[PDB]
Amino acid sequence: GMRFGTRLVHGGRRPSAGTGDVVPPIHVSTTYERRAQDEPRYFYGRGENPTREELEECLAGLERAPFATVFSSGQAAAATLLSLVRPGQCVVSTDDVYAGTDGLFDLAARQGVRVRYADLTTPEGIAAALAEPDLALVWIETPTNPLLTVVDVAEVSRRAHERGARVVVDNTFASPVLQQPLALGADVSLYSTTKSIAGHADVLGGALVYRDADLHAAVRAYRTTAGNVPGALDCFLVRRGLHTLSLRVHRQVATARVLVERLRASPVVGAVHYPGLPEHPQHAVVKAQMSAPGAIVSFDYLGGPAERLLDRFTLFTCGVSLGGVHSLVECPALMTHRPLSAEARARRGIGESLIRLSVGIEDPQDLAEDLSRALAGG
Amino acid sequence: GMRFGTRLVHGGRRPSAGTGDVVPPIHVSTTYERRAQDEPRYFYGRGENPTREELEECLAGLERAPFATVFSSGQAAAATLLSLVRPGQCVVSTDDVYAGTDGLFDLAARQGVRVRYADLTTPEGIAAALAEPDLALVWIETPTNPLLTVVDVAEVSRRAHERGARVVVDNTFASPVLQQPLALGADVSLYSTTKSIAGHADVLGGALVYRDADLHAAVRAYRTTAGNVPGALDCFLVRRGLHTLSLRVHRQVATARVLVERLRASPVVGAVHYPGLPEHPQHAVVKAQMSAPGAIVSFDYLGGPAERLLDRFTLFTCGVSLGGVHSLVECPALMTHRPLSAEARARRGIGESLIRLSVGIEDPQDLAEDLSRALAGGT
Amino acid sequence: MRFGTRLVHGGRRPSAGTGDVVPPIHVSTTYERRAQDEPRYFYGRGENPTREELEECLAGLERAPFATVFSSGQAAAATLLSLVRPGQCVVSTDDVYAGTDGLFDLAARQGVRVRYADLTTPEGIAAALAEPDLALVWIETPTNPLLTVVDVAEVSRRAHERGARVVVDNTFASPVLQQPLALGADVSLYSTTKSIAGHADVLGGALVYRDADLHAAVRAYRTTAGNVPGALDCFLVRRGLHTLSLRVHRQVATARVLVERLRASPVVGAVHYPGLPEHPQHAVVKAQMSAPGAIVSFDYLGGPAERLLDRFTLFTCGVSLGGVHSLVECPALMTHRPLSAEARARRGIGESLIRLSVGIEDPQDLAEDLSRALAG
Amino acid sequence: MRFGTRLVHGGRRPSAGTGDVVPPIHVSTTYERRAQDEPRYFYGRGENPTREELEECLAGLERAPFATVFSSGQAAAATLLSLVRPGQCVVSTDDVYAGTDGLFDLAARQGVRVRYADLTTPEGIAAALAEPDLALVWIETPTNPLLTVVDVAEVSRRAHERGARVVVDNTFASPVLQQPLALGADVSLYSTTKSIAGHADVLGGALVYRDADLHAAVRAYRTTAGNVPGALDCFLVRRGLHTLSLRVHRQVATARVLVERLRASPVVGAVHYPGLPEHPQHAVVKAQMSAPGAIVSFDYLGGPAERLLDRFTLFTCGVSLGGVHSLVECPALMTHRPLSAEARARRGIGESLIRLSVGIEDPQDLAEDLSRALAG
Ligand SMILES: [Cl-]
Ligand SMILES: [Cl-]
Ligand SMILES: [Cl-]
Ligand SMILES: [Cl-]
Ligand SMILES: [Cl-]
Ligand SMILES: [Cl-]
Ligand SMILES: [Cl-]
Repeated sequence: GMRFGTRLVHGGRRPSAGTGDVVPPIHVSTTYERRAQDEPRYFYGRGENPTREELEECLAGLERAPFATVFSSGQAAAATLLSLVRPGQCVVSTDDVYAGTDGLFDLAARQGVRVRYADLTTPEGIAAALAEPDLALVWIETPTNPLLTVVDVAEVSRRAHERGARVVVDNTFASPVLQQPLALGADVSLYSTTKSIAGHADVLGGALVYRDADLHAAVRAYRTTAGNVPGALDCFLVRRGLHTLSLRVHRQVATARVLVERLRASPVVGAVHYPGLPEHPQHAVVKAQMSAPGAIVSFDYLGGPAERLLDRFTLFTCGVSLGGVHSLVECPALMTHRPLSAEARARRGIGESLIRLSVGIEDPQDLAEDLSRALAGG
Repeated sequence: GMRFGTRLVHGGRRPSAGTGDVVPPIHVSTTYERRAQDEPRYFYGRGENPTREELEECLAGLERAPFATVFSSGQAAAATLLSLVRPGQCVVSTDDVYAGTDGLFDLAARQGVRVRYADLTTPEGIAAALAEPDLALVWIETPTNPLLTVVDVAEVSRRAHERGARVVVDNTFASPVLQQPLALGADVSLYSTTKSIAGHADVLGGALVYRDADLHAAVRAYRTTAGNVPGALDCFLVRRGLHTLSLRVHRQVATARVLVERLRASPVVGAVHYPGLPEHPQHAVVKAQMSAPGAIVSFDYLGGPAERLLDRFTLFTCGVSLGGVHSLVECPALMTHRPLSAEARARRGIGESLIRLSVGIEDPQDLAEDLSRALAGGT
Repeated sequence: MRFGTRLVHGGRRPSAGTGDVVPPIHVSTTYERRAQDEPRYFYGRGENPTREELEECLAGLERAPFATVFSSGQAAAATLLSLVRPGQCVVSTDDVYAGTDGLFDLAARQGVRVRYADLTTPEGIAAALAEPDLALVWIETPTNPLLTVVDVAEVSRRAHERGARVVVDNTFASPVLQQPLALGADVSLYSTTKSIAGHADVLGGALVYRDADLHAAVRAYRTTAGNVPGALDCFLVRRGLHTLSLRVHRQVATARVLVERLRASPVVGAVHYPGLPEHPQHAVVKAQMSAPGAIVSFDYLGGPAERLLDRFTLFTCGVSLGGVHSLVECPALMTHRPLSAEARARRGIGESLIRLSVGIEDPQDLAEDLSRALAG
Repeated sequence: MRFGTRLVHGGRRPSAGTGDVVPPIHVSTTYERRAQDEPRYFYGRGENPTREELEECLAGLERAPFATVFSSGQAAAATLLSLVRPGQCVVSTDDVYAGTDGLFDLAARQGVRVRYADLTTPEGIAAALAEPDLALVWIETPTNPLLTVVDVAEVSRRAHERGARVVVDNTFASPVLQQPLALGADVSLYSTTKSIAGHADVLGGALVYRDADLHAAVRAYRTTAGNVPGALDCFLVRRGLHTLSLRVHRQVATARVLVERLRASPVVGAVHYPGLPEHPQHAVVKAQMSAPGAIVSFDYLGGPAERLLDRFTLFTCGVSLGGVHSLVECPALMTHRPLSAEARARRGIGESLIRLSVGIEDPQDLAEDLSRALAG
């Protein structure tokens, strides 16, 4: 009955009969006495854990959904979902998804799984990719990175379900604060909670959030058997960062808008990429599906080698991951997109001077000034 | 350089050669080997710990100050500062300061320290209480709880420093987001970091932030000898919550204002105390000395017994403590100020029907709606 | 510096500058590149110094060049299984751990061939390793809950003549009692959740091995599957490890005490414990195990199993094993209530079989609890 | 009930719902009162179930009705001392811990008299309680660094003749070895930082005692001065506690081996150890506790102590003690350093006196490190 953001603080809190703890106590026990228990359902830590369940309930609540399942990492959430794709079945996706994600395509490719890449930023190449024989899953990551292009979740989901296939959105980029894939018509939202949700760069995690109860059983059976389960202490940490998730996200957003305007005024900056610009080729889709433009910005550096620019920052940290409280900068060409080749990256239209910013919660004008000195050099 | 809303993130965050950790590691070791450093400075966890030291630089950094020292609790921070008042010396304070402080004041009185309570809102009552012989320490807590009256730190410090007295401000209530005691002319800011600084209701800590190097030495020697140090994991949790202190406080303040409006609108609400109201009894001081007027609210409930009001809240948690992520309601006559003396209450202000809100970060409209329908009960 | 010293200083990977004796806990998911010279710390799923110290410690215990830890024992097993391709054979035992068999099932449902075998006789082992396309031989020894014991050296020699990797699930024994690599295996598999962490407060897995190309494949899978343990999780396992040898020998010594009172009891029939003389594989236990472990099983003759379980006041009724708190369970109700009663009678698992997991409590108190509980 | 079951289960809970064997970690500072029947929990500094669990466990180790834990040993000590009123005297062991003398100087500053005594002779124990208004008799045993011992029962006999309070700082022996309350003292003081927690990764203190009015005052003090430990820290101490007995048993057995090694080295003079016949209270040693401990001191004869300290390659060069990692220190140069030159030698402390704190590493490993060190 209550509202998001109240959900962030109390959503799947708990209550704690016995003592009245407001913050639920941390359940580290691997084992349980089955005689105390007036109705046995906590057996063993890999299967059942109170702290882990609270995090799950919280996450499910953020999306008005019946089920969530958390994992040791974002990659483990993806690996679990992908595991359900059978040989002689087909995962429609895109040549531009996350590199770890593409690795789970690689591994899947050897279990009779056909990976059909095609384009989903248009209607046109949606229908063909969808008419693929034996197609089981459609895999959308939106916005994409580092190009910050998007995919119309509702329309892709309309055309996919027409074929009784499953649609997952990797929603890590935007967080549930900004984008609600299940609301848009997707069947699953996938998160690396390592980013935004936990939000302090001090714990690894993944989550799936969904409604299908058949899917719920297959997912929990896999997690229990594969054992890709997170620790209780790490569920505590992810749960902790959640309270401030929307406060952090909109601080991150506001600063992003600032830096984009700083960027658009630099003589040594070419293209600036940001889902919320009026020039963005899919501005109608961003406005239709995202509540705000996000914490990530990309741009073409013109003032010389990216490698030299990277060092000049004296506030942004250079490094990988995103969404953390500390602002980060990277050159995908040198870092995140290193494993792809240039003509690859070039097909992608990822130049070697593409710079990516992940915006933290520091003072906006502090971040703007570090960016400007860095660009200016000297 | 760096503004406050950046120092929260990067204060106390020197890197770490070899590995490059963005978040510094948690130093749990109580124990050190000589030969691993090049001169001897880490001998033992009680005296020295990098994680504790990192939190300290951050806290000091929030007030543009040389030193900070953190503690096992706000009470411990208070006990430490108080320990530096010798037998025969007089502490001037108020009869409405936090009890934990006064309980501590009682402890001092039995060692030969004498204690004097004082209204610190009037030129005379300030100028008189600051004529207390052998004055050594002026203990200012502003806003005072639960009534949210306010004391002019600059003025009171512009007269204590004439008597040869050190001034502390328990700045727990406002946090260094909203009030800057050292800038206002005080010598020490005291914090329970247990409240808004840690801010997630999952760790205790205190802090003292100051400038006097002579004081720094005395403060560390006591913490070392008394042993009231926080643990590493706890310093980590305090340090972690502090990242979002600015974002949290401003949300908390934004909602407090909404609740204050809801309160003012209600026919079963009498007095409303809030430092931001055009008729707060110290609006000019609040105007000049804080940047926003805080996220605690108090009010007289007219609709029946206070207990019955408390049960009717479905989102507000009933508990003592304040400033954490979860909104809390209490009745000082039943929760905090409870054990008092029913004749005395009327002097200090604390009424039967007095209710105190500590505003969190849930949706302002959710909290407002919970409040409005506790106020409507009558069974 | 020897083996009890391995537990304390194993990988106690230094603290340049501050001098910390206990290494600080590295929780950062990420790393400033610039902050290291030749940057090789990038992202926590791939790199983490706390995890590395634990792995280095664990490998140290078997004098192995490598180790990799995991979010759970299941994850360790799943990683090793992932290297077997469809059509290839994994040879093992019907009475392997139910988590493992689920993983066999997953793999079987991918086309990998899982072949179960008797692995305790000469005939039975040739009738195992003869399968064509044999890439993996999976030994759990001792096997739980009947405490049978497979000859690791002999099975390893035979498996290797067809080029098959041999893994030993050494969770039951721990590396203080049994060393699979020294015995001939290629991989030691662990649920550190059990006796290794020792305190029943953290789930973890590990693999310990000696081949560098195996190493690369294991790390590539862990990075991609993302079945990595947490920083704080690793700290708890590491901290547990320090006392592993002390705890293990306390548990074994108490196990031996409990075995005699059991065999003395008129409401107890058969008793299982690898260290008894009449154990059909008694030569093998001697040769390959420095002590016979701290797991005990027995046939209970004196009333329904559920009532026996209800009479303990020191032992706890639950699962996992190897921890400091002693546990009891009844396989037919708890490890295998979900079995065909049919497949129960022939696994040698009676409806009244009781398993003890011995902790570190006073042996007198545990013996008293057991005795009054047996109510003989 | 015997002395190792209480380490595991003392203060350990069911979870009237979930059944957690290891009780969950209560990090909350605040408590939704509205539920709790007749209210127990109001605020963290005053109440916390995790903290209480540790207290029940510690009290159980000496079957005392009460225990209170603190941020540190100093804090436990500071609390006990605050109860002494201005103008009263504390009789104490003159080679007490400096931190205690630091607190002693606080009470020296805060009105109290600090008066040490030879606590080892009748012809001076009596003339120590001769002090007017004797509040506290403060014993630490064995002492540092010469390991002299004080007869707890005898000193208590005459201290109680005056109606005073007797505390024993019992950190050194731990409750595994020595039981001050059983011996006749009123309070046991611990630095749980040392062998109790046991792994050098948490600070802590404890008081264990039996009188309800001391209990009220101790708790009133802790709540007010706020020297409270965190919930996670209490978790670490409690977790380390499980193995305290196994660890102490181990450290003692190794200490004895080291003592034999030392006695045979031509560069060793006097050796101090509570378990040698030559120790002047070796008789009292035998009386008042079960195994002579994990601390050993000796005069190095090869010149400056730094010569020796620098040669160890397993022993860690630094302070604290009782932990899993063996430590070596030099008191004249570290713990006992800053005492000048016209002093120190009354505490019998020479400039090549060496103190070992024995961890759990392999004994022949520790024995070998000490050998090369001694024989550069
Ligand atoms: Cl929208
Ligand atoms: Cl008094
Ligand atoms: Cl001053
Ligand atoms: Cl191999
Ligand atoms: Cl089960
Ligand atoms: Cl007493
Ligand atoms: Cl004895």
